[PDB]
Amino acid sequence: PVWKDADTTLFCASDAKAYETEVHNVWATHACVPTDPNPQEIHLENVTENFNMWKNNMVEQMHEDIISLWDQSLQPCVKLTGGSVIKQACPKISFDPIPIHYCTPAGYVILKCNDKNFNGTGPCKNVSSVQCTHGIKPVVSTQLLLNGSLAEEEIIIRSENLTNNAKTIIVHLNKSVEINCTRPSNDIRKAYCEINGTKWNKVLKQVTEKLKEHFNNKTIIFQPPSGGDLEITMHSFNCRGEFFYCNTTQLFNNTCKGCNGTITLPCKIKQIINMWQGTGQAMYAPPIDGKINCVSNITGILLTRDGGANNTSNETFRPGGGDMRDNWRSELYKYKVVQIE
Ligand SMILES: N=C(N)N1CCC[C@H]1C(=O)N1CCN(C(=O)N2C[C@H](CO)C[C@H](C(=O)Nc3ccc(Cl)c(F)c3)C2)CC1
Ligand SMILES: *[C@@H]1O[C@H](CO)[C@@H](O)[C@H](O)[C@H]1NC(C)=O
Ligand SMILES: *[C@@H]1O[C@H](CO)[C@@H](O)[C@H](O)[C@H]1NC(C)=O
Ligand SMILES: *[C@@H]1O[C@H](CO)[C@@H](O)[C@H](O)[C@H]1NC(C)=O
Ligand SMILES: *[C@@H]1O[C@H](CO)[C@@H](O)[C@H](O)[C@H]1NC(C)=O
Ligand SMILES: *[C@@H]1O[C@H](CO)[C@@H](O)[C@H](O)[C@H]1NC(C)=O
Ligand SMILES: *[C@@H]1O[C@H](CO)[C@@H](O)[C@H](O)[C@H]1NC(C)=O
Ligand SMILES: *[C@@H]1O[C@H](CO)[C@@H](O)[C@H](O)[C@H]1NC(C)=O
Ligand SMILES: *[C@@H]1O[C@H](CO)[C@@H](O)[C@H](O)[C@H]1NC(C)=O
Ligand SMILES: *[C@@H]1O[C@H](CO)[C@@H](O)[C@H](O)[C@H]1NC(C)=O
Repeated sequence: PVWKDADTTLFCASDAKAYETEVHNVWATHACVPTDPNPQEIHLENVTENFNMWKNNMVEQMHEDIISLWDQSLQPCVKLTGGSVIKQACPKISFDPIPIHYCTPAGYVILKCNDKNFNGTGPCKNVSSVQCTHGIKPVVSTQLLLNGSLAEEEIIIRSENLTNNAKTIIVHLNKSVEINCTRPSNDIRKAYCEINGTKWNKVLKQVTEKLKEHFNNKTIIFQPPSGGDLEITMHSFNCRGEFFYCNTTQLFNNTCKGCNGTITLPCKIKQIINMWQGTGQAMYAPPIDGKINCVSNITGILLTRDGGANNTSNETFRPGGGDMRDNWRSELYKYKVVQIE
């Protein structure tokens, strides 16, 4: 059993259904093979390996897959890019992400870190090997990570470098909080998301506790994003093919008193989007008729820390995504590819 750190082209595997018209199944049918019928996980005795989730080529490869998936599935009525405009066809699609497995070809293996407290960087003491990752749903979103896996013990704070304020922080929850979003059947663009504020505020208290530990028992304060475009100032995500933008100010107010019922976030279905794939603008068709509803699990939070305040008494955090690679990272963090030397 000898190996060395290496990079290589992965392949993908899924349980896509060949009869399904849903666009993730369509994509997986022709670009992935069926998932491993008998997956095998070999434990490595007294092996210690070093991982680095911020420098992991698997993330880059998943990003390209999802870009390609979106480019052949959600085609927009009009793409505006670098001076050129292109009008295409934009029929309403069936959209519901499915888990994708990433798998190494012959000569390579995936090492899997099984330390329950692992924060993404540093040495792992409980390593296994696998031919494929577990199945990861490629959920595109900002501010909140949805429908992901949970941390197994305590809330985990993940950052390439906590001291650097421009480094995005990933909070990995150990308890999911449901967010239930609805555009009622009968303003067709107006919608809302319902969160159990009791559940949310309690989990958010535990996040502050955890952030305290890393920040010298200082005063932890949350605040809405300090400007930017709507995809970053709002919790943005796609629901049955429709782009939802949800004001999360009520989630990131430190108030929490008589605040512990249901939190209704005001939302909008937008037709003009600032693409996350490549720089540009895409215009999609107005929303389908009827009740549009998505019930998801908040499994993590994307946070950006306010810079320039070392001699202040407190650290403020704001929600902030946009770089979808961090979404992939929050699930690939325990994997790394190695060449069997
Ligand atoms: N891809 C690579 N390799 N890179 C290199 C560094 C920068 C990045 C890059 O090159 N790019 C990233 C995206 N790019 C933007 O421009 N973004 C700015 C935009 C606000 O202006 C929002 C964008 C958004 O998150 N969109 C969004 C849309 C729908 C949903 Cl559902 C959603 F969750 C999110 C972020 C351009 C290319
Ligand atoms: C290591 O991880 C394995 C999962 O592969 C699990 O049995 C447990 O969390 C750990 N056990 C040992 C013996 O390290
Ligand atoms: C992650 O754990 C390593 C220990 O190997 C430590 O050096 C690093 O600072 C930790 N990072 C965070 C964000 O806790
Ligand atoms: C949401 O989380 C619950 C428990 O936290 C889990 O049983 C359920 O499968 C999750 N749903 C999705 C869609 O991931
Ligand atoms: C989640 O982690 C926090 C510490 O970050 C801990 O206080 C809490 O009890 C944990 N909850 C579960 C269900 O593991
Ligand atoms: C982390 O960021 C701080 C501030 O930007 C920097 O001074 C420090 O050297 C960084 N640490 C590493 C290991 O890069
Ligand atoms: C989600 O909210 C809608 C409208 O508020 C409601 O009709 C539906 O039953 C809710 N679903 C769940 C699973 O809570
Ligand atoms: C909200 O969550 C709490 C604790 O998780 C639960 O006890 C309560 O019943 C929930 N409220 C509603 C309206 O479901
Ligand atoms: C979100 O709602 C708050 C309160 O209604 C408002 O002040 C804020 O400007 C809203 N955010 C955006 C991006 O519109
Ligand atoms: C999360 O998973 C549920 C259950 O599979 C699905 O109905 C929902 O639309 C998903 N949410 C997102 C944003 O993909």
